[PDB]
Amino acid sequence: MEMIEKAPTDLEDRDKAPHLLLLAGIHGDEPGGFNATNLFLMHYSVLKGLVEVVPVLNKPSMLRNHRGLYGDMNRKFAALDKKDPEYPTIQEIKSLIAKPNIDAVLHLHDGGGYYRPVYVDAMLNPKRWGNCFIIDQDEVKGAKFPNLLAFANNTIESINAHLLHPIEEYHLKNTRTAQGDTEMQKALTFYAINQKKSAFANEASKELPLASRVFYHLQAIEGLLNQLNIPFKRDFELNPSSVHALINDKSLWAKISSLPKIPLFNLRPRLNHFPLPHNTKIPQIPIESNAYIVGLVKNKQEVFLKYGNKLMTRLSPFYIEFDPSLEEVKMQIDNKDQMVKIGSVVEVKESFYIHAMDNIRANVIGFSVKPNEAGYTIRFKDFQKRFSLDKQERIYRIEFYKNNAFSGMILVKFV
Ligand SMILES: N[C@H](CCC[C@H](N)C(=O)O)C(=O)O
Ligand SMILES: [Zn+2]
Ligand SMILES: [Zn+2]
Ligand SMILES: [Zn+2]
Ligand SMILES: [Zn+2]
Repeated sequence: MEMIEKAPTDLEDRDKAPHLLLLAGIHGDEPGGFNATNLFLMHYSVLKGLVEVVPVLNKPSMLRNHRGLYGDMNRKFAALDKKDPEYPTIQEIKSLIAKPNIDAVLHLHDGGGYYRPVYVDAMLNPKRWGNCFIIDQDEVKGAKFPNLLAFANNTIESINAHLLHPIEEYHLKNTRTAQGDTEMQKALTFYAINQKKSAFANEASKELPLASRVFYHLQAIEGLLNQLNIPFKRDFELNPSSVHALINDKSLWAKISSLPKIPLFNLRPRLNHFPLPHNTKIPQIPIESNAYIVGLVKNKQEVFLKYGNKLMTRLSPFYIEFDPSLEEVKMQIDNKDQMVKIGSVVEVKESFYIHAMDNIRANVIGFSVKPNEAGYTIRFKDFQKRFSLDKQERIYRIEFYKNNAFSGMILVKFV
């Protein structure tokens, strides 16, 4: 996991309001939480103070849509064997929580049903955790903001001013953890209370569609930020339609290794003969995105590209040495010569032509005449469209080889 800071543009403004640590994704099958932290990171600005964000605590489990591959990570904050696979991660998390710079902690979850204080039915009862705002105790002496109960009551009131359906009404849950809630005594927020941080958990119901879960998580975040007097902005209107559009953001991309950025959405469901660097374990292959919850994971003979719990495409890998010597290629684009950098996307209105290179072979994927296809003037009508990266059939791979090594890729997009 990674921690990402959301700070004011002026460094000196960091100490002028409180500091929140915002965490989600300790359970890998709770996408409301880690899509909310993602959207917070992408679309909000913190104007004074600081919000530190760990958008997904348990990324290996998120990648396999799993509650916890190594067990429940949210029961590992008390006793823990040093040989537990997550022991180092727990120590990193405790370190972040217990830093003197942190004042408050907000931990996001998705939970089944809808909590009610007395039993109604199977979906609505006190054993359920959905749509409630949780504290371990009413007060934490020594904290900058000791009145957890007041903060919670006000945060709940804020959320409840924006209910989508009345059944979704938020309720307070005080677990009184120090008084023998054996389970909660091993969880993250109790650890935070014991470091004299004001700590809260927000749980959105799993009965809700993802965009509604994320809506309630953002409402909780905004409610707590208002209580803390951490000033913020966001670049969208907070409603489920907007949230849906921002999760399904067609501007999202992924850059795998030194390859060109590819769009996250509307990829073909399988990409064949996809070059990946050899002798590299999948978790160590670099992958960048403008989102914060994107990754690669092995599944049988494929490598999945994941956006949270969403499967964006199935890579059928071609493991090969990535020779980094080739920096750029001379291409004619729409009659005009230019030096195109390896790893870029070039837009094409009409045509292109790759100038031949002594020791480099070009394969235009979807075009045919160990193919060498430099020296051909290529138009959209020359492509077999099923080789496109995208469902829209506009984006094609050009792969370069200095045999038997991969020298890089350029994408052409027909516009
Ligand atoms: N349903 C959650 C409750 C966690 C509440 C609080 N102790 C926290 O850590 O977030 C769980 O069983 O993990
Ligand atoms: Zn935005
Ligand atoms: Zn959870
Ligand atoms: Zn409001
Ligand atoms: Zn040149």
